[PDB]
Amino acid sequence: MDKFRVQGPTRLQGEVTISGAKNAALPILFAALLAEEPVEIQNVPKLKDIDTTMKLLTQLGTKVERXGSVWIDASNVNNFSAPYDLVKTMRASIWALGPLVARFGQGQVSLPGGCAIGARPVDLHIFGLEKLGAEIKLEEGYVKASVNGRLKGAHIVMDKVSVGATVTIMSAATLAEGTTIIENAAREPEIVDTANFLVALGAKISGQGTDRITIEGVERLGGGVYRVLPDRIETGTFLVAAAISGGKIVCRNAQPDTLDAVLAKLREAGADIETGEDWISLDMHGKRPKAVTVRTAPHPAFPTDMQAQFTLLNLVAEGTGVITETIFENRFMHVPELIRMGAHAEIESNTVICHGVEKLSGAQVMATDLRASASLVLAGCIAEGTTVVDRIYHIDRGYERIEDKLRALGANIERVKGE
Ligand SMILES: C=C(O[C@H]1[C@@H](O)[C@@H](CO)O[C@H](OP(=O)(O)OP(=O)(O)OC[C@H]2O[C@@H](n3ccc(=O)[nH]c3=O)[C@H](O)[C@@H]2O)[C@@H]1NC(C)=O)C(=O)O
Ligand SMILES: CC(=O)N[C@H]1[C@@H](OP(=O)(O)OP(=O)(O)OC[C@H]2O[C@@H](n3ccc(=O)[nH]c3=O)[C@H](O)[C@@H]2O)O[C@H](CO)[C@H](O)[C@@H]1O
Ligand SMILES: [Mg+2]
Repeated sequence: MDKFRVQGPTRLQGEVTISGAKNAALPILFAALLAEEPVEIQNVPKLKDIDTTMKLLTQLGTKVERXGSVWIDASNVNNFSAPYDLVKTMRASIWALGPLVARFGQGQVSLPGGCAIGARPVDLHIFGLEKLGAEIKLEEGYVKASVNGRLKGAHIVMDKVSVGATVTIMSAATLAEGTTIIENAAREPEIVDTANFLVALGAKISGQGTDRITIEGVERLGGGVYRVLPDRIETGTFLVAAAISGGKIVCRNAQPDTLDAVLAKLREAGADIETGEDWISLDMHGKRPKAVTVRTAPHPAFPTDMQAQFTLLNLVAEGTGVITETIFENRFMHVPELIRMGAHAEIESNTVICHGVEKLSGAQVMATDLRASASLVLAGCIAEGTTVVDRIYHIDRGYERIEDKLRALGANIERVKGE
């Protein structure tokens, strides 16, 4: 079982090329199920989640190929069920439900059980589909959606702001009969890209990025070539990494207007931030970060995907910092791990109180979150001594060659094959 052997402290410095967003390519790939023609998706990150989604697509009859881009061919989808064995490793699998029923009149997807980050029902998805005409049922764990002919456009208002359910409703609405309006929709950059992608295929969508997305059903979807946006999370992760190490870094292949909250939080912390059309520079000028307060929430607010990272930041910052989760009240696994490393923190419900310390100690930790767990690696880079990160399989899910990227920064990280 893979593991990380990290040794610090280390002052991160240098250059890094941000990969395509993981959370953009996922819904985009699932969206390709609709495409009736070959599709070329560019800038796809090399990561576990992508492997999983590619494999899933294959199970449906989709022709798949890959390098920097992914070659998708759905012309011959012959299967409509996403197997329990696969969904149980990636809840995102549910993304195949809407496209499948929207285009085929049918589709089945193992109903996702629990997740370590906490409660994550998919109620909004089904609900969203029913409103479109989908006749949905639950057989032996499988979500069975079925529609007689095309789906009908409807006026849907969302109980919660949900990236997942917005993509489900949006995507399926492209092939529906009539007009669909998603009120109280997610405004995540990844939603905008999934829509842009869809539009490129010949779909009719407006309002992407706003709280009101409008979809105009069409006959069918062609093929084409789309370019996935840069991963905002990766970037924020790299930025934080430099910011907690007194680093001086540059971000290539970026999109600054997706980090406003992170960017501002960083400046607040005390870093020197400059940005360009597709780049972002950060220089700590040899300074220890200043504690900051964070409140996760739907974009464009602070993203929970950066939450753990910022928690780390506060752990070694001067002052009392506060992190409050409003998206995943249980996304704290990292804390007890970082505390093993000499960190001081208190947990009160969805909030963690931070007490910065002068140093961190190398020790044995355990990853458990495909994104929060990165904080663990970041921790080992600035901590004193050797940190062994267990279960890095998590990180390989949301990070393309993370050790390589870190290494190009001066990090003393090594991958270990034998448990
Ligand atoms: C971890 C990762 O990233 C996830 C987080 O970044 C999250 C940010 O919210 O959004 C997406 O998951 P999500 O599941 O789609 O995100 P919500 O629907 O927005 O969930 C936000 C809140 O909404 C509740 N909710 C959601 C749907 C529903 O039907 N019912 C319902 O109650 C939910 O349980 C939360 O309490 C991301 N995953 C992907 C694959 O894109 C990762 O990289 O894998
Ligand atoms: C061998 C090992 O040590 N870990 C494996 C396990 O990682 P993990 O053990 O990290 O977990 P997982 O993703 O299977 O489960 C994460 C958490 O969710 C819970 N959960 C998960 C799925 C579900 O349908 N219901 C549910 O309740 C589970 O009890 C655990 O607390 O699985 C992965 C695929 O998923 C890989 O095979 C990992 O190598
Ligand atoms: Mg899991």
